[PDB]
Formats: sequence, structure tokens, C-alpha cells
Amino acid sequence: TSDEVRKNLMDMFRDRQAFSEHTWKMLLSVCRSWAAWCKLNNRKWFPAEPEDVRDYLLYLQARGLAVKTIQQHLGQLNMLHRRSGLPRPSDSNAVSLVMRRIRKENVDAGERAKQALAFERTDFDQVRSLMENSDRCQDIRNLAFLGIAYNTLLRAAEIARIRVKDISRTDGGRMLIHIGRTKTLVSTAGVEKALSLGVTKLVERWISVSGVADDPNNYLFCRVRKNGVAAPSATSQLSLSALHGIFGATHRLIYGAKDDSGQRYLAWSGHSARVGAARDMARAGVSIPEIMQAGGWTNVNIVMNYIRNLDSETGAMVRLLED
Amino acid sequence: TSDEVRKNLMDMFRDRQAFSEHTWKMLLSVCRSWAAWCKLNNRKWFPAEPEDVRDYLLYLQARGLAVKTIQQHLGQLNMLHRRSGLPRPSDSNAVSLVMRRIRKENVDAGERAKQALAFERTDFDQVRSLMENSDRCQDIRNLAFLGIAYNTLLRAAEIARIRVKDISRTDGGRMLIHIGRTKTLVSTAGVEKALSLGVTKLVERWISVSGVADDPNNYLFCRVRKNGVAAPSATSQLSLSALHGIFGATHRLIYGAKDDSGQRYLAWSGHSARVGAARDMARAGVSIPEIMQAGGWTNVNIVMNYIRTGAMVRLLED
Amino acid sequence: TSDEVRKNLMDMFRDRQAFSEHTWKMLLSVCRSWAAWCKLNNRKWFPAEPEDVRDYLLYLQARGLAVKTIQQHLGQLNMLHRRSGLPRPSDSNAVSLVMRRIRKENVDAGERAKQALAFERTDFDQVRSLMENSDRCQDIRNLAFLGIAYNTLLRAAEIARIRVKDISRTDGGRMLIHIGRTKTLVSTAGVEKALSLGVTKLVERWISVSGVADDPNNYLFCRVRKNGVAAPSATSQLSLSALHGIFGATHRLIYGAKDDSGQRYLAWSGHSARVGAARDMARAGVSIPEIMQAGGWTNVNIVMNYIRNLDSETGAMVRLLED
Amino acid sequence: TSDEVRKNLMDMFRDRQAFSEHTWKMLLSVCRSWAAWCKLNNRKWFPAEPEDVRDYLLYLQARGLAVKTIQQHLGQLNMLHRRSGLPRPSDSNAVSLVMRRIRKENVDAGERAKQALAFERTDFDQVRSLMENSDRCQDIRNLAFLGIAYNTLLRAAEIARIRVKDISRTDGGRMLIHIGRTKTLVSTAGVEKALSLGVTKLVERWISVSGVADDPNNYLFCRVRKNGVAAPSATSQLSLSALHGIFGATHRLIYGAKDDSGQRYLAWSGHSARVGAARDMARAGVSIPEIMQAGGWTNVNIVMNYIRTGAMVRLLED
DNA sequence: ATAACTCTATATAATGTGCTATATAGAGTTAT
DNA sequence: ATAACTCTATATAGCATACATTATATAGAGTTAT
DNA sequence: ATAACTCTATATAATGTGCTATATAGAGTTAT
DNA sequence: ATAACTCTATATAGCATACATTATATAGAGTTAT
Repeated sequence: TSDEVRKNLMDMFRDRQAFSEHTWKMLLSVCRSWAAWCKLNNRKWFPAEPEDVRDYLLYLQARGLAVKTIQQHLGQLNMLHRRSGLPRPSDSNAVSLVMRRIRKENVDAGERAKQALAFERTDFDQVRSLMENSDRCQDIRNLAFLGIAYNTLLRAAEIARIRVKDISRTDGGRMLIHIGRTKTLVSTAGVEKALSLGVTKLVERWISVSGVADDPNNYLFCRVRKNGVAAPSATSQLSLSALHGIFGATHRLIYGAKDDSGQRYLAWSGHSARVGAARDMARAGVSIPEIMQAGGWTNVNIVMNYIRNLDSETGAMVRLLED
Repeated sequence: TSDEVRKNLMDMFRDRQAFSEHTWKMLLSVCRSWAAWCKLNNRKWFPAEPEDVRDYLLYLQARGLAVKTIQQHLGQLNMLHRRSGLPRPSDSNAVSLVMRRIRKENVDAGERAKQALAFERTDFDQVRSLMENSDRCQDIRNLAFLGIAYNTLLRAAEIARIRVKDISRTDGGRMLIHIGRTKTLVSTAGVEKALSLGVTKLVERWISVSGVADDPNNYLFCRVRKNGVAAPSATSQLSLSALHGIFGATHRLIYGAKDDSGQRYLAWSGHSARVGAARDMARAGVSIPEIMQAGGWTNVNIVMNYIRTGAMVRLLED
Repeated sequence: TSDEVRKNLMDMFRDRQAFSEHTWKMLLSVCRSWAAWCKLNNRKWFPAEPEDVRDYLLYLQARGLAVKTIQQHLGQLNMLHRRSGLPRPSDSNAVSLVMRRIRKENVDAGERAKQALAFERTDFDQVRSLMENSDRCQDIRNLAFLGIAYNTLLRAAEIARIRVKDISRTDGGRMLIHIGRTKTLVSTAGVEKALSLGVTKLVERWISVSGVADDPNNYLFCRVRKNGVAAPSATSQLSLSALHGIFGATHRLIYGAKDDSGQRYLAWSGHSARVGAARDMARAGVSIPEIMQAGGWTNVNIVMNYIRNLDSETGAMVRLLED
Repeated sequence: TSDEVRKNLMDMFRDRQAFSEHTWKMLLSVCRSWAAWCKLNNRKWFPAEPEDVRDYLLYLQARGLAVKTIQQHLGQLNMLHRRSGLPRPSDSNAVSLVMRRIRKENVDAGERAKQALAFERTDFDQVRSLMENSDRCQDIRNLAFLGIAYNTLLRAAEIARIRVKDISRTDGGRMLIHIGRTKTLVSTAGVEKALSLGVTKLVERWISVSGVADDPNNYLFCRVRKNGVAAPSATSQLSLSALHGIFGATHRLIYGAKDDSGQRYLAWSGHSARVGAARDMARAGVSIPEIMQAGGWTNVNIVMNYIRTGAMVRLLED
């Protein structure tokens, strides 16, 4: 079915906007890896043979990769074949059995899904107690950022996407922000966010120095060069990669040099403040709805994963036992 | 074989009644639209060719239609085919992928599935405070309808199906409405919707002045002519466009005539009370399970967007 | 596949205790009906042809039978074929479509599932206010019955199955009864039931007159002949059919002669007292667990169908509206 | 072909690890029992003949085995076959129907699936009031185990899998136990079970006197010898028969030696605390949803029989 | 002449069984 | 030269559409008892 | 010699993805 | 003769196992550091 398959991949290329760029990136990434392994192991990479895919999955595990990562591989390989008319590796008894086995084997060696390191009020006040005083342009900007981040629980991409026009001024000069936190359709279109007398002051400065207010198609956050000189733009926002940096560079300021070699959530990442505001909100007995919403989350099983080591969430059994 | 297909479809038309009348209306509406696009481009309408279907869908999207209508067209084309015993247009990559792309391209340019303007307690109470005083038959009917809509959360289509024989009472004197079929259920079990003492009265007055109780099998709701005379029927229902107009009329009453925009949902509509009651209940702190039994829902997902605090500014301001 | 089918039905006959006698009865009943219709309509009854089964289902509906009844037919026909190696009528597009259609059509003409006519406290006191005084042996017995029935919510079959040994004597001479209300395995084995100072007195008499206490392998309830003379037995209980009669004969005493011609729950049936005690228990805000259990019910959707026209159960919306 | 079958099964043995070790133990235990019955009656053990399988099942039932064991045999025989790529013995009327008949015949003669004797709060409190005072290592271990069992509702198999590295604290100073795999779940997500301040102490004392914290990857629980010396290990777990004996020993302590009957559940067992805690929670009025999060259950059915009032005598006595 | 529909069309939003018992009218059975 | 990014590519955590109907939304054109 | 296991066996009870983003170390890019 | 059933057969309301594992229950036989 070479002509069938040819037609299929042309279909795939013609309507490639059917998937997100990130999806294609991961697809490409898995194929390069699978292909490179087939080459090294003398195997045909396309179509993929059950037995070869199985050996690979084990090679992935022996590489000490996580279950969820091995899934992404299988997943990408399955889609490739499903999208080129060939049988999916998953629908093979040897790949179904081995994934199952590897899954069980890994969870039984302590495979732990990780999450972001909480950036809670305790850290906000702390970093605040360390920078509200500096005249450093990148220090005032970075303070605003973690101010917005923490206050609003907005996704990093949403903080970047922001523009000066998107900012209002409420009760006692408080601030508000017309946003958009939904990959649309049956959801919301936007949401509007408000600040506190605290982070409203922090941002004020950013505005004051950045001088960004000058061209309102401008974005609130912009790069700040080594001379401590900002650089507005209405056509370019700060890279997610940078926002992640403000978080990491900040953990370092307080905790210093990368830690316990090995990686993954060693410092605060872009989701830390959301993971942080959540617990705090839960720690003041707020509401899961007030929260779930407060962060735009739609299907709770995640928020809960965040507030799980908290005493509020201990469980009916501990309640009973402490009569 | 073209022979089963002639049969499979003939077999479908034989028991058309297994499907909503509105399912047929859309199937034929779609086939019409499609066959017309095929006739224009010199293409075979059936069986559909994946590439033809894909050009059609892109044509729709170019016509500026909603992602939801475009999907409606595809789903009808998929039912025709599948129930024919053939393979679904969606069964091919050209179609599968193009759809995703149209959605993605549309919803990444804004587009959102809208929802009706909410009709909540405050709205009810205001309309009632004004209409309560009318001795007009239309007014008494409309008010009773608006109360049931909001009280029960029933869909218009379902309220129009209420026959007099369907009402009963709790011992407390509250009206009970038996509900057979619904968008989400068709059983001899059905539901029993309880009205408030206030809404029960509103209904009682409507029955009284209308005479719909003359025949138990008469529909609860009917037309009332310019001379104020009702027009009860056991065979014909008050029309779906009528039930819709009660909602826009009422809204016209309080806020006046609607925009020149030609947009949808500029006033209340058949779904307004369902959406609004849904959240009045959220606000009231009702339990999602309860909010669910209200709107007869069986999952917990529409409930969810119908109502998407200052919790953080409060935590920060100490 | 005549030899295959022959083998299949021999299988069916060999292990026929695989199903309850009632099941076989209904099977036999449906086949007789289906067969008689095929004869009258010149059709082969076995195997059943989609088109013929479909015509039948419609004939069933035009007979004005209920949806649930038509299901029982299809159901029995499906099992026959499934249990003789032939295709099930259900797996045919014409029988799937027509059942669906007939279902919808019937629910849209007012097809109402019925249930038992409640035998609530109000009726107990009433009938009690009318018989506690009679010296009639069948009147004292019948009073005990509705006493047990109502108090315990036991299934009719359970009341019949009772034996004198199965009765104890608690706080202030109250009575108790070791029962069994489960078609076993992962359930209970028995349950023990207690009476009130009321129905404990009522039953006492039964015991006194019936003279049943004389041979404890005896059953509490026994037949009472026209001379008003009881007849004990340790090997024969009162027929469910009789117990149903005590209920019906009783409604008549209060409401007289069968009613509104047409049938189904016109008087109290064997389930009336359970349907009755339930609402009463719910009307005193008892508990669904206290109840569901009180009647042995395991999966709530039914108890609720019983307490649905009650003001307690009105719904969050009426609560809100009455602020 | 006999050729796929040789492969399908070879393929299963290759990745035996996809299944619980206990799944293999039973598969082989069953095949043993079956093959032995086949050898005795001059029958082919594989592939199984429906009629042979049916005689086997009736043989088991004649041996007086439980409906549940008989089903275990059939289910193992069905897995062998199905995972072989062949048809299941259960796939034939002879087998399907005989099973139903054995159940029906058995459960209509009494037979009930038993459940462990309950170990509730009162039982915990009593055992603790007595054992609390022991300075003995065994006693300190057993008490800490019994507390976790009851607190967490975890299965023994799962508690035996707790490694020191797995414990953490709430800020309140309560022990948190991370739970990877369970009878009902195998994910890198797993659960975090919180102990009470009281049970945390009990655990702390056990860790302290045992030295299991010498190696984070050491299992929480281990053997303690006659001389009171523990025996921590990162490779070997305290045995399932040991965990079971803690329960019977404890019970022996309070009520003395068990009947001569040879029946099951005459004393507490690995499941006792799960059953009892389950109902302590019912009594306490806990919410089934909550009772569910307790015992990690995802449906709502076992919860239900673990605890099967005088409501009517109260309504009647006025 | 018109209020108040109804109809028709396209456009778009919203949502989720198989075995056993029970009810009941009828026919049959016994003892009074 | 580097601070301060922006990109790349991979590891992994975190969602969200697709199916198959069934209904609503609403303007326009026709209907009928006044 | 033995307490306190462990093992082995049969017997029996109990229960429930595919696409997109994010994290992060690295390599590349500009302006200071 | 009938009251008082018991059976039959059908209409219909009301449940509850089967799948495929994965675990527990527990006695007996062996193990090892004391």
C-alpha cells in the first residue's frame, strides 16, 4: 500500500495545521529518536514492527526515562501509523503487554510524577522583602512579574501576551486586566483580572521605569538590557523561556546555585506561583470553585494534586481518629 | 453492494420515527446543501468522496459558518453514509484532518460557541412584578410559561409537550409536572417536576382563564388570539417559534427593541431560564449534584460553562 | 447448523437450572406467543427473521402492550437464539431501529411505568380502626399480616417463609424475627426484624387463635377456612397469590369493588406496604440509608421513585424560589 | 494455528511481569489442578474441550469448593485460552450455563462470600491501651502496623511495600505516606495517605527503636527476632503471612485461642481494619464519597456490604 | 386589517440490559 | 567580553476534542379568526 | 532449642488516551 | 354450593451477575540467628 501511504502523508502535510506546532515538534522528535535507534539496531523504522517497537520501549525504560515519556513515544508512533494507514503499534499484543509491564515495573521502583515547586505567599513576601527597595530596572520589572504571576495565577503565556491597553484602574486605584485564558470554542472568550494595593504598586513602578506606557499596543513586559535599559515593543513579547528565567533566576537569589543534581522542579518554574496561590487560597479555606476558577482550571483532579500535603485535606479518617 | 445501501437507507426511512424530527430536518437540510454544491461543481453527491467532502467543508468555512454548523454538515454526511452501511467521510484523513484544521483555525481567530442571555431570579421577579397585574389572557399565559421555564429548567420543546392530564399535586398543594421525553431521555419513567407555591398559582390562573382543563389530554399551553380568546388543542402544540417569542417579547418589554446588529442572543430566548436558573443555583450554593437533578443533566459539563470573586486581593490585603 | 443447534438446545436442557423457573416460564410464554403469531402470519418461528420479528414487535405495540413488555419479548427471543447459536434479533438494524422508534413513540403518548399503591400509616391505622375488634379468625390473621408487612417492609415471600421458631421477644415483650432477604453470595445471609407494641399485639392474637405455635417447624401464616378455622403446616406456606389477596381483599373492604376498569395497581398489591412505610419513613425525615436498608433495597434509584411526589423531595429550585 | 498459540503464550511468558505475581501463581495453580484432572480421566488439557471443562467445574463443586474458587478456576482457564488467541471455555454454552447453575445451586443452599472480622476504633483503642506500654520491639512494630492499617485502610500487601523514603510530613507534623501501586491502581501518581498525630507517634516510635531509617530505601516494616533485634532490608519485605499473623496474634491477645472449627475469619486478618474502618466511617456519618477516598475505592459497591436501627418501631410507637 | 400565531429554512448550541420478580385475571381444588 | 536574551530539542506534566444525534435561534413567508 | 519468621500451596474474596503544554539544559544572538 | 384457596399464564416492575484480573486466608513445611 505504498501509493495509499503516499496519499496519506500528503494528506498529513496538506492539512498540517490540524495539529499544534508543539505536537509536530514532538512527533518529529520521537521519529528522529526511533529512527536513530532503528539505524543503530538495523531495523526498518517505517512501518514499525511490533517486535522492534517493543525492544525500543524497553530501551527507553533502560534509558531510565519516565513512563509518561515512553507513552509519548508510543503515542507518536501510533499516530504516525494511524495517519498513514498502517496498523498502530499499540494494537499489537507484544506492545500492549510490554507497556503494561514497564508501567507496573516503574511505578514499583518509585516512579513519581513531579509538579511545580510552590511559590507561595511566604516566598512572595520574602522576595518582596528583598527587592521592593532596589532601583534596578530588571529588579523592579521582575518584582512586578512575580506580583502579577502570584496574584492572578495567570499562565506565563498570558502574562507575556499582556499589553498596556489591557490594564484598568479600580477601587482606590486598584488595577484590572482584560485577559484570555482559553483555547476557545465552548469556553470563555476572556476573563478580566484585578490586583491588590501591593502588586498594583509594584507594577506601577515597572510602568514608570519601563516607560512602556508610551505605545499602548505595547506589552506590559519587555526585555531589560545589561545597561538596565528597557525596550518596549507592541510586536514582540518576552519569550516564555525568559519568564521561566525570572522564576529560576529568582529561586537562585534566595537559595543559590542549581541544586541536588538530576533535575526537574529544583527551583521555581513558570507554574510555581499558580501552584503556590492555590494552596494559600486553600489554606485560608477559600473554595474549590473559587479556586479552580481563580486559576482557570476546569477539571479539579489537578488542583487537588496541589493541595494534597496540606492539613486541611487530611481525610475523614484522621478527623474520626482525632474525635 | 449498492443493493444493501438501497436497502439500508430504505430501512432507515421506514422507521424514520426512531429519530427526532429535527434529526431528519437537518439530515435533509444538509443533503440539500451538499447535493447543491455537488451539482454546481459537477460532483457525485453519493456516495461522497472524501476529497469532495473536504472541499465542501472548506467552502462552508469560507462562507463564514460557525465551527458548529460545519460540524453539523459533516455529522449528517457521516450518518447518511454510516447508516447506509458505507464508510464515513470522517473515516478518511482528508476529512478528519480538515475538520480539526477548520476548528483550530476558527477558534484561533476568536470564535466561541455562544450561549443564551441568562434569565435569572431578579429578571423573573421584575417581569412578574410588572405582568402580575395584567388581566390579559396572553399576559397570564406568558407569565405562567416564564415561571415554569425558570422553575423547572425544562426546555421549551418539552414545556410545549405538557398536556393537562400531566399535572398533579404534592400534598402541600404544589403543582407536579410529569415529564416523559427529553433531549437526553425517552422512557416510560420520565420525571416529575415540582413547581413552587408561587409558580403553581401562576399556572392555576392560566389554566383557569384559558379553559385548557376542558380536556385532560389538551396541551397545557396554546395560542391566545387578539381578542384574548385562547385556543386549546389536544393535537396541536403552541409552536416552538411562539415559545421563543415569549422570551424576546418579555425582554422587549423591560429593555425595549433589540440592536440593529443581527447578532444572536440580544434578548432572552428559549434557553435563557435554563442557563440563568443554573447559576442562580450556583450562587445560592446549591450542590452540583442538586444543580444536576434540576436541569435533568446526567454528566456535569454544560453546567460548568453556564456560569464561568476577589479571593486573591483579599488574601494579599491581609 | 442444525446439528450445532441441536447440541445447543441439549446444552440448554441439560443445565436448565442455570435459570430461575420464572425465567423459563416467561421464555415459554414468549415463544408460544411468537409461534402462534408466526403461524397465523405464515412465518417460520425458528430461527426468527429480522423482518418477521420486527412485524411482531409492531403487532405487540398495536396490541397496546407496554414498552417494557415488548422488551421482554425481544429479550426472550434474543436469548433463545443466543442460546442455540443463532444470530440475535437485536443485532439486526431493522429490529434495533424499530424498538427505538416504538419506544419513543410510546413514551410520547403517555406510557407510564406504574408502581404499587402506597399502603401508608394512614391506611394501617384505618384498617386497624376497622378490624382490631373482630373475633373473626381470618380477620385477626389478616390484621397481623398487614402489621408485619407494614412494620418490617419484608417481601411477601419473606412473610410467607416465616416460621414460629423464627420469632423472639425483646424490650417490654416486643417481638423479633430472624429472616433472609437475599438471593445470596456477596450479600447478607439473614437480617433479624423487630416489631412494635402495636403489631406485636396483633400477631399475638394470630398466634393465640391459629394455635400455630404448636409445631414450631410451623409457619406463622397459614390458611383459614370458611368455618373460620386455621390450618397449621410446617411443610406448606401461604401462596404468594393469597398474600396478594389479603392486600386486595383489604382495599376492597375500605374502597369496595374493583375500580376504574383497565387494571394495574388499582388496589394494594403485595408491595404496597413497602412503598408505604418508605414514604412515611421519608416523611419523618429518616435517612435514605436508614430506609434503603429498612427495606433491603440496595440501589436507591427505586426508593426515590417512591418518595417523589413528596414535599420533602421537591428540589433545590423550589427551595430557592421560596427563599 | 498451533503456531500462533505457541507464540501467543510464549509472548505472554516473556512479559509475565505485566501481571501480578499472584495472577501467575493462580494461573499455574489452576492449570496444575486441571491438568491433573485431565491426566486422571484421560483428557487433553489444552486446548480445553468445553465438555471436559464442564465436568471439571462440576467436580470442583462436588469437592465442595466455594462458588468463588470454582469461578477462579474457570477464569484462569479462560485467560490461558483467550490470551493464547483461542476461544474461551466460557465461550461455550456447556460452560457458561454450568457455571450459572453451580452458583445458583450453591447460593440457593446458603453459601455466602464471607468478609473479614471487623477491626474498628474500639478494637484499636483497646489493643493500643494494652500494647502502648510494651517496650518490646515486636510490640512497638505491631502496634504501628495496626495503626496504619486502620488509619490508612491500605491493604497489607501495600503497607509491606512502604519504604522509609516514602514518608513525609504535613506542616502540622502528621506523617504522610506515599502510595505507588495498589490492587486497583498502578501509576506514577499514586496516593499520599495521612496518619493521625497519634498514629504518627506510634510510627515514629517504631522507626526509632528499629533503625529502619538507616537506609531511606529500606522498607518501613521488617522482621524482629526473638532477641528483639529488628532486621531491616531494602530488598526483602516483611512477609504477607507475617502481616496476617500480626492480626491474628493481636486478636489472640484479647480473646485468646481460636475455635477448633477450622473456619475462616475466626480472628482478625489482613482485611479486618479495612472493613471496620469502612463502617466506623459510616457510623460517624462520613460521606460515601469520603468513605471512598478513604479506602481508595473508585466505584461504590464493596463499601456497601461491609456494613449491612428501629426506625419503624419508632414511627409506630408515636 | 391585523394580532398573534405557524411554517420553513438555514444556522448553531448542547448532551448522553438480561434475568427474576410481581400483578392480576382466570381456572381449578377442597372442605365446609 | 558578557548580560540578557531567543531558539532548539527533548523530557514530562497537563489538558480537551471527536461521535452521534437532538435541540435551539430566528428571520421570513404564510394563516386565520377576528 | 526456638521465636519469629518465609515459603508454598490451595482456597476464596474483591474491584476497576491522544494532543498540547511546560521544564530545562544547551546553543545561538545582540547590544553593551 | 361456596369461601378460601392454589395454580397458570401473561403483563410488567424490579433487580444482579459476568469479565478479567489482583488480592487475601491460612495451614504446613522449611529457615536462621540466636
